[PDB]
Amino acid sequence: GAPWWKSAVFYQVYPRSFKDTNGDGIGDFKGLTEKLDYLKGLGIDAIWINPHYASPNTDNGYDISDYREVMKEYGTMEDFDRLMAELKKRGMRLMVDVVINHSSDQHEWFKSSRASKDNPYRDYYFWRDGKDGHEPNNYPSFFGGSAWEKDPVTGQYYLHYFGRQQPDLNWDTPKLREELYAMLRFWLDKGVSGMRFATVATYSKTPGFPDLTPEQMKNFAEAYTQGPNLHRYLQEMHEKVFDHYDAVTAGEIFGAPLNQVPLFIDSRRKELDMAFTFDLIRYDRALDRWHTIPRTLADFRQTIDKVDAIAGEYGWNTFFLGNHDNPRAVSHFGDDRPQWREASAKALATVTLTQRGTPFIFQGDELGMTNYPFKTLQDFDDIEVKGFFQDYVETGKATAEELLTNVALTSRDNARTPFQWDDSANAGFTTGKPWLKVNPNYTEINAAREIGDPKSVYSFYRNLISIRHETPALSTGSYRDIDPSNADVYAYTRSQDGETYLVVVNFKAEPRSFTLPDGMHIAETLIESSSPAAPAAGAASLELQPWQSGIYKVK
Ligand SMILES: OC[C@H]1O[C@@H](O)[C@H](O)[C@@H](O)[C@@H]1O
Ligand SMILES: [Ca+2]
Repeated sequence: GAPWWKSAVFYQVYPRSFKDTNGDGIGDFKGLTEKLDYLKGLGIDAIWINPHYASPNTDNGYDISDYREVMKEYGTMEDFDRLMAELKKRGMRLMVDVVINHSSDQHEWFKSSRASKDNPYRDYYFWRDGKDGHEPNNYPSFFGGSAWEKDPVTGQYYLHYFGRQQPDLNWDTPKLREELYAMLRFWLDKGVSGMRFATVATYSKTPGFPDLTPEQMKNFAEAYTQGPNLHRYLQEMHEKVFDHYDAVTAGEIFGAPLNQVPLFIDSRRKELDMAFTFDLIRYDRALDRWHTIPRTLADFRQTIDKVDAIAGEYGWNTFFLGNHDNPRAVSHFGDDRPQWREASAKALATVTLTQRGTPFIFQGDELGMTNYPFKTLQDFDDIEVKGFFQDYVETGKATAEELLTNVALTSRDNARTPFQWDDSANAGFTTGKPWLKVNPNYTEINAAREIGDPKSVYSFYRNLISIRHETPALSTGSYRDIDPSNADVYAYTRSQDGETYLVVVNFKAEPRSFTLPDGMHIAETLIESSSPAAPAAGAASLELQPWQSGIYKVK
């Protein structure tokens, strides 16, 4: 048999932007709880929530100052326990975000660590003498400037791959790893069903902190995933924690070459259960992470093909076209112009729900939400954009307008604008002023408008989730790309126990044709989007409308 997580459909909730119930403009636990009937109705089996722990929010939850307290903004431990209970009444499961590559610089461990070199917490972090009058080495940070920050209290620099207020935790220190395992046990003892591990591939650092080479410097994210003790630490965490619970684990494998992914997910290695990879979501992103390189569907499917292959026989992949760190799915992979937004959003839904692996739908994508129309750099909240400003504008490599032009298409903030519930003030997200502006298209794009409409993007996701739930080959069946070279129509099969399904999606806003492979004919049409008529039983070919998608049982 296959674990519940292999045939589950997950929904990712970014609490901060899902539903606010007290008018401070920030979503909270009570709002999410209020909306569980909505997600149950869509057909969601489990929810992954972004960090919900006490945090100064320099990186919206990913800078944790106390791993055993809930974030003040989201509510209390009681609201969290109530979220858990309400999910359970509905047979739903909760996956929480685990951030243990680093903590906030307000965590008590860090306040202690920085006091002196002999403090019992000194080695919970990485402290090192500067070199040749400057930092310990040339490591850059993802959020700007050096990954090393000098602390006058002792004269040494501490390590921070991410923000200056997100010091990296030292996994080479046994006592620190034991503190981390105990923390995990605290949440797992509360009944949590899954854990998503933030930047799980950077836990291990390189002994000696040598300078990155010129080449390594072009893609430093990759070098940070090459620590020598990485799998040893993940195997220990598994042996000491996960082997005693029934929780599914999912690693955010940020920066690692795809060839290394199996080391994290091969069930026999006893590390993680499934992977979140970045090969597809960043397939058209330049190395500097704020420019886009044009790509075709051929690149899209070939990437998916390579990723599916890495899961081999004992690994498992998650599948997603969107999350809180990337531009909106329909805007990024589809066509968000008014005339094609709904049609392309439905096509992308068909792709997402028929991929081999566990699908994660990001809040709002089921409604066809789009990127946001940023007008000035001041319209972004993201610390990452401030880091691009520091690294490229202040340095004269680019102008503020160039940064604006490009980052509008790639910013994480595109996925963080308030969820569009209805067409009331601020789309019903809040009675106050939203922490991030609501997209003006909320008047045409909102859940209340779509839930009662048989033809809406929402209803289409809902029917796809039902179809996937009733069709085993669609979750655990094999996957085969029919033609990796085709840049027009994405076609593939899913098979299991003699049943084979065909998925065909036109990625062009023009009619196209698709001829089934020799000896294959349509048997039944499960569903189609943007189609005036289902093909006839026995069809050897398909005529497709712009952005048409469909799932068919073949014979
Ligand atoms: O904490 C650093 C980063 O970790 C990633 O796992 C999260 O998805 C990002 O949102 C965050 O900025
Ligand atoms: Ca609130």
